[PDB]
Amino acid sequence: PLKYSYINKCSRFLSDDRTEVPQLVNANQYSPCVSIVPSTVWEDGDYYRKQLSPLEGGGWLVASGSTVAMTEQLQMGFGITVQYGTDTNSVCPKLEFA
Amino acid sequence: QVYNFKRLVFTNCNYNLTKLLSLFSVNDFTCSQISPAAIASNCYSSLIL
Amino acid sequence: YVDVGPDSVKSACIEVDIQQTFFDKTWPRPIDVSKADGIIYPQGRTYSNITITYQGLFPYQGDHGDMYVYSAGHATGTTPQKLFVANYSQDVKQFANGFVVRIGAAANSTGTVIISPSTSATIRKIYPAFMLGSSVGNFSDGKMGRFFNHTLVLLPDGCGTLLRAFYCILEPRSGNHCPAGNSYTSFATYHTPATDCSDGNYNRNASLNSFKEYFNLRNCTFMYTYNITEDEILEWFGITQTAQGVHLFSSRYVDLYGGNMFQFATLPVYDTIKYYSIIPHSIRSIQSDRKAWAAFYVYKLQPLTFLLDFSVDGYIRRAIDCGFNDLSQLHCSYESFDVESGVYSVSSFEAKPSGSVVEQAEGVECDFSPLLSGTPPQVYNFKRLVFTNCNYNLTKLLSLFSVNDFTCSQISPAAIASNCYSSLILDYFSYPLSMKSDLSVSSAGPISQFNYKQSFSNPTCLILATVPHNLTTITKPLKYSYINKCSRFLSDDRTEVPQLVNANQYSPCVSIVPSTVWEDGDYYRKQLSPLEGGGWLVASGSTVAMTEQLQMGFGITVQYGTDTNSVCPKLEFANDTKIASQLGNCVEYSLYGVSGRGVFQNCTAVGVRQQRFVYDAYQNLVGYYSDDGNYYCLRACVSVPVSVIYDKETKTHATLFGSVACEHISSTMSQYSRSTRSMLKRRDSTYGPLQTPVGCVLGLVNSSLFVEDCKLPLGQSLCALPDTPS
Repeated sequence: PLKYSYINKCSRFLSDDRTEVPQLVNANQYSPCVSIVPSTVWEDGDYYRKQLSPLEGGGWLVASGSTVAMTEQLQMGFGITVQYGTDTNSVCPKLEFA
Repeated sequence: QVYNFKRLVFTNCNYNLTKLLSLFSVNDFTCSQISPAAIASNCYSSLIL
Repeated sequence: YVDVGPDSVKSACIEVDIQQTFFDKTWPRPIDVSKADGIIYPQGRTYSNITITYQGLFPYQGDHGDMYVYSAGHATGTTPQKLFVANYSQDVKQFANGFVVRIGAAANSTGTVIISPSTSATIRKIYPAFMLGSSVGNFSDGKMGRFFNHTLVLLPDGCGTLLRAFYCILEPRSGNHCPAGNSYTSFATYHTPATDCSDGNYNRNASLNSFKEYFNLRNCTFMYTYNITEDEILEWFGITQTAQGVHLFSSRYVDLYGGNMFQFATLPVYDTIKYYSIIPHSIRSIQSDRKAWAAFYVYKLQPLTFLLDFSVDGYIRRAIDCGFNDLSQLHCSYESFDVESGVYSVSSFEAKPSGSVVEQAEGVECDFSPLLSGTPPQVYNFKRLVFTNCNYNLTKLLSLFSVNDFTCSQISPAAIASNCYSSLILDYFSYPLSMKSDLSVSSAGPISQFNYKQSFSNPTCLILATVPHNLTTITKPLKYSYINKCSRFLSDDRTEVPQLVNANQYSPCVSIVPSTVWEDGDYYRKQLSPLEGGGWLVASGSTVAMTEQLQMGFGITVQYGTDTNSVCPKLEFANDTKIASQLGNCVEYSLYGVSGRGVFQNCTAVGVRQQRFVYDAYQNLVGYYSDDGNYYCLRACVSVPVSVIYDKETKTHATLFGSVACEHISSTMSQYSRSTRSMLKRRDSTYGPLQTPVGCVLGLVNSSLFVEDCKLPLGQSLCALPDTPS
C-alpha cells in the first residue's frame, strides 16, 4: 500500500447541529462510513463527510482516519472464523482414506 | 486497508494450512475458543478467511 | 470480470406508461400455519414423527402478504404498442431479515386480464423479478428507486425454465425513455412471445436483453444460472442473508407436494442488503392473444418459535406460531397439538404507555438585561457579558431591536441561537448604520482594523440593530465614534508600527482616546516609558452624527464544550403541551432524574415535606411533592391478569379477565398481551362483555342453568358450561 491506513472515527452528525451519533462497526460487517472514505487516507487526521439522505432523517455522515508508514516488507493480518454444521460440512483438511 | 476487507468463503474443498504458513513469517498467532491445532484439523460447513 | 456478453446496440427504449389504478385488487392470502404454509425446513437435520419446538426465521400466521400482479403490455390489432404497467418499480422496502413468496397459487383457475379485464382470460403461473442492494436514491428525473454500487438481480429469462442471478454495477442509458435520458418515466422489463420461447428454440437470453436495453452492464462480478422445469403446482421460494452470504430456498427441488422450503442454493455475496424492490415486467403479445397472469404474494420473515409436526417422512405437515394467540401459547407450553381440557392461565396485559411527565429546575435565564439601559459604548469601548450554565432565548432578546444586519462566521445566524454551548458571550456598543459596510470580521474598514475584532477560533456573529421608540431607558452618545488610527511611533521618531486590534480585545489606543470622539479627525499622543522601548502612542478617530433612534452593533461569540455545553436555549414549555403534571393514567416520568412509568394522583400529604420523594420499606416511590407544593401519590400502573377456558371436546374456548371488570374491557384493546384478540372474536364479534362476580368474561352466555359438575369450573358458584355432544 502507499501507506497503511485506517478509520479512527465513524459517527453521524445529528441534523440539529448540537449532537452526534457514534457508529461502532458491527461484527462481520463493513462500517457504514466506508461509503465516504477514500481507498487510502491521503493525510493523517483527514476527515470526510456526506450528507445523509432524507430517508435517514438528514444529518451528516462523518469519518476520519490515520496512516502508518510503508515498510520494507509488507505486513498483513488475517481473520479466521469457521462454521459448524452437519451435512453441510464439505470443507475439510485434505484426507486420505487408505 | 483495515476498512476494505477481502473475504473468501470456502465450501466443498480440501486444505492444508501449513502450506500457507510456509508462505509468510507469522508474528502473531492467537485463537479464541479453539486450539489452533484443532482448527487446522477440524472439518467444517464453512471456512472463512 | 464476468462474461455477460455485449451491450445491446440501440440506446432507445420502449416507453413505459403507468396504469396502476387497473391493478387494485383485493385477494388476500393469510398463512395457513396448520398446513405448514411458509415453513422453512431446519438446516442440515431431519426428524422422526415426534413433534418438537423450533426457533428460526418465519412469517407471522396472520399476515395476508403483499400482492403484486404482472400483466400484458399494450398492443393493438396484430402488433405491440408502448407499455402499460403497474407502479411497482417505486415500491422500495427496507430489507428485514429476508422474505418468502408464493408463486402459482391461482393456477388452474380463471380471472381477468387486469389491464383490459373485460376479456376475462384464464390465469397462469409467472415467475417474479427482483432487485436488492445497500443503497437507494433518486434517478436524474427525480424518480424513485435508483440503486447504487453493485446490486443483486433476480431475473428469470425467456420461459420459466431458465433462471439467472447477477451481481453487477448498472449503468444508465441516455436514449429516449431510458434512465439517464430526460424522457424517462419508469424502468420496466419485457418478454415477447412472438419470437421468444419457440418450442424448438427457447430464447435463453430474452429477458436479459430487454433488461440491457435500459441499463448497460459494467464491472460485473457474478453471474449464475439454474434449470427449472414447468409445473402448474404452487411453489414456495425465498431468501435469507448470513455472514456466509445470501441463501436461496425453494420447495421445488425437494418437496413438490408438501411445499416445505429447502435451501436450494447459496450465493458468495455477503454484502449487506439494506433495501428491497420488485421489478415490473410485461408481455408483448398480440392484443387478442393476451393471457392473464396468476396473483403473486410476499411475506416477511421474523425471529419466532414454533411447534413443528414432523411426518414420519420428515415433512413438516402442521405448525404452531407460538405468539399468534394465547391458545397457540398454551400449545407451545405443552409442546403438543392436543392440550387436555381445563382452565389455564395466560400472560397478562401489559396495560399501556402514556405520554411523559417531567419536572426539573427552571428559570435558568441569562444575564442580558444591562443592554437595555444607559448609553452603549463606542465600538472601541465595547462592553462584554460572559454567560455559563444558564438558560436563554436570544431570539426573544433580539426582538427588542429592529435588526438591520444578522450575520455570522462558521455558524449560521439561526443555528447559533438554537445551539447549546459551554459559554455564550455578548459584546455590545453603539454603532451607526452608516458604518455598516465596515463591520465584518473580514472587513477592510477602520472598524475591523482598530475598533473591534473577533477570533476565528470560535463561531462568531455580528449584529446591527436599532432601538425601538419604547426602549426609553436607552440613551445615546452625542455622536457615534470610532478610532480610525492606532499605531506607535518607534523610539527613533521616524519608524512607525501600526497596531491592528487584537481579536476579542480592546485596542491599546483606547487608553489614550476619550470615551467618545469629540470631533471627527481628533487625535492624541502619549509618550511611552523606556520599559516600552520608548516611542509614542498615537491615535485618531472619526464620528457620525447622532440619530433619532439609537443605532447599535453587537458581537457574539460562543464556545462549544466537548461535554461542558451548559448554556442552552431552554424554554419553560414555550410552544409546548406543558407536561409539568398529568392526572392522568400511567404516564412515564422523570423527576429530577427519578424515572419510571406510573400514575400520579392528588391525595393528602404526609411528612417529611421538602424531601420530595416518598418511599416505602422496599424503596418504592410511594409518592411525590411537586414544585406546585402539592403531594401526589404514585401507584405505578396496574396490569390485567387473564385466564382462558379450553374445551377440547368442542375445540372451543372462552376468556376470563377476572378482576379487571368490564369497564375497561372493550371489543378491541390498546394494551396488549398477544398478537391478536381475534381468537375471541370468532364468537365475540357478536357479543358484548359479561360482568360476573368473579369477573368480566367473553363468549360465556347467561344460561342460568344448574349443573353439579361442569369439569371446567371457574370456582365459586360461577361455573361455565361446555356445549352439548355432537
